Amino acid sequence: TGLAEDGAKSVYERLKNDRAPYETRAQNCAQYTIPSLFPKDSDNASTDYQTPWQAVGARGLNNLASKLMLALFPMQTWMRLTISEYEAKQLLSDPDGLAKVDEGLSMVERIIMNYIESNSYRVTLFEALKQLVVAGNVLLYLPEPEGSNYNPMKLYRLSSYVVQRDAFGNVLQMVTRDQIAFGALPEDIRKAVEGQGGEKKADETIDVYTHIYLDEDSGEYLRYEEVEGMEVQGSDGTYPKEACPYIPIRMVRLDGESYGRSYIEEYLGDLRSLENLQEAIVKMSMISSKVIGLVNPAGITQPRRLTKAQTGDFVTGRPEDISFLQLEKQADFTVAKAVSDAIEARLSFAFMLNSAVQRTGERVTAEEIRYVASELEDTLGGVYSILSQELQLPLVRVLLKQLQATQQIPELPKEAVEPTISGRGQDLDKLERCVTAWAALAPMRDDPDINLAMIKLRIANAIGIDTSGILLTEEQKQQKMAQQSMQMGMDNGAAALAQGMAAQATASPEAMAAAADSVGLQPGI
Amino acid sequence: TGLAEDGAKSVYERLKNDRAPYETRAQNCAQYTIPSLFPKDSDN
Repeated sequence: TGLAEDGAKSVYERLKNDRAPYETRAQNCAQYTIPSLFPKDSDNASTDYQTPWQAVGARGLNNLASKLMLALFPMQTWMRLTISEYEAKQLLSDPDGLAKVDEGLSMVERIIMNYIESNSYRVTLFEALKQLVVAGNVLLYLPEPEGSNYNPMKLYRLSSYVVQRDAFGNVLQMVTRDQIAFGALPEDIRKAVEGQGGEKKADETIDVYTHIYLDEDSGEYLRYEEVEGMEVQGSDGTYPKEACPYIPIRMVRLDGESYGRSYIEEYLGDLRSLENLQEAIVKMSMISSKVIGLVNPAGITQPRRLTKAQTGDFVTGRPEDISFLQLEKQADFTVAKAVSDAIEARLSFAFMLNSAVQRTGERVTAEEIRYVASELEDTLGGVYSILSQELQLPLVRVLLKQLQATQQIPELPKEAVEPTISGRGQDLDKLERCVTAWAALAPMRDDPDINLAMIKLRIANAIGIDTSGILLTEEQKQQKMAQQSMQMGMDNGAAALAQGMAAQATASPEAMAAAADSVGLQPGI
Repeated sequence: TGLAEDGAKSVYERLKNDRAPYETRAQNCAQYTIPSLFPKDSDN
């Protein structure tokens, strides 16, 4: 049908004239740091990428993309599923069932970490974080599993997608551009391309578009793929608003523009000035590198004898005729060096590398004083804080849906939500701290006055551990007092009759021969 | 049979003109680090 917005190949073309501000920023912004990261895409093989004269942008990007990956995504359990605790108390008989629910929530949070690591999501997120530094603005598509086989996720680094969003935060429509070759197309698309007509080469590429527009009269998204034809008839997906496999990530958020900025465009002016120094220092060393022999032409020394002489010949002439053209700028090389060492000093804090070689340095700064490296962690804490909303939560809310449909996860009952805690964490440390406070109460087990039954509740109240699996309740002890007794009942009892039977089993020796026959032993002993 | 793509000796020759960007990069790129690692292969 007409499908209320048309056409998807032209929605990409109307809004391709909106990437061109951000795209020509990133082509400039990758030129100074690392040119292989975001090409101009009027680029082929060959177009060799000249290294920038400065190597701080190449340094301070890998040292910032990895320190985001190490901080956003540690190897352990970076998400956790909080059940709403008061609504968990109502629907359940306390207290054993409550932690039994949290074992099912500890079940799921390990399966996702066994799903993320076993599908190389760590790879394509690190390729995402390098795009988020240089350009921002990457959407990565999480396809349906269709089995327990290998399932990566494809990203699109702003030269292959288009989104359009509001001045308000929500997304209106997305267009992604593939260039899948004809032999490599999926099976339903090859029926549509052949259904369009005309034979194709095995290696000819096809601009395959998607269109993920927000629906008329319903809050969910509609998603249809297309070719040069209208649709592909495997198209329509009813993606809900909160769970769509296409999520556009965003380095630093700015309203109400459609895309996001990047982090390293906020220092791209400063790299532009630091390369212009480092271009000049190197070129001053190249005039230096040339060795010109200035012969004083009012002198005696002809170098017709200086060249053709051997290892140690005696030659005519004065030494003060032969001087060499040397590069001047002794007091000028230090001006351009001390500024370039000051600009690298104030970019090395902007990026998360430590203060390092590029000074005298001269540390004596020792030894507990380098806890001010935590100032780099706090400055790092301001960097990804936007990104934990934009990437880190929608990547879980998609995987909580897609694993329900493929039955690789239990259907969690509509009430559990997740924070991206940088990981408990709070459940471990608050349990570990109240143990040591209760361990100080150990010499008070014989004190007749202190209510140790209450102090252990007060520390469990001061430290915010919950309660009610925390202490033995009213009944709960007559069972426990019996178990020490039933132990000593079974212990003294089994030691009684075994001494009781075997003493009288062998006395008046005819009974000893009768006792051995019951086991089946003949008269051996 | 015809095997739907032909011939394999010419698929190598059509696309040998696509290595020549990367190949002449690596011949330059090994020249500066260690020249024994990637020869020009007009080399004996």
